[PDB]
Amino acid sequence: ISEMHPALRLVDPQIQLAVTPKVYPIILRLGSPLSLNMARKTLNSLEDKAFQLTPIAVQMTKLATTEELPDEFVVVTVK
Amino acid sequence: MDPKISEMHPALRLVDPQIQLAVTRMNNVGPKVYPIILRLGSPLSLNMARKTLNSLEDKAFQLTPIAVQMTKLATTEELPDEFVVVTVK
Ligand SMILES: CCCCCCCC
Repeated sequence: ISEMHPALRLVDPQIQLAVTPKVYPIILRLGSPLSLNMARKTLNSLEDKAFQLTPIAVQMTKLATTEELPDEFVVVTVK
Repeated sequence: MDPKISEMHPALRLVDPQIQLAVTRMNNVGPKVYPIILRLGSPLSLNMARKTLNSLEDKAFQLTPIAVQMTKLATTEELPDEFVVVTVK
């Protein structure tokens, strides 16, 4: 693992993928950067809408061993 | 700035709700699930992984692809009241 490129990155399990519902820890393979924002509609007119974004800080860790890997997880590969 | 939500650059797609993002937060504590909006600066792929053998000296993992169904939106009426935006690249 500590030699793969893009390296494997384990996302803090505060953020997981809900799949159908089971939730899975996330492993990232980032060939390009990713960003995550929470979005909330703050203005709702049929002619105009506004969305408030809030950046979500995501703690990750580069994996060195497979003993760190969960028993079930999703791998997201970004090109 | 783009003319319509159906032709943004990079493309905007709503991930079909069989796949959502679970964020633990907050009444009580627990996970809330959010629809995922993608801004597709680059392609992505999803694999389901399972550790099928948990022996220290002989571990094995099984990977199964997950088809990510996505939807092009026609108007902003299709944006949910709350969602997460994953921006690639
Ligand atoms: C924090 C990374 C989220 C992964 C998004 C997956 C979109 C199908």
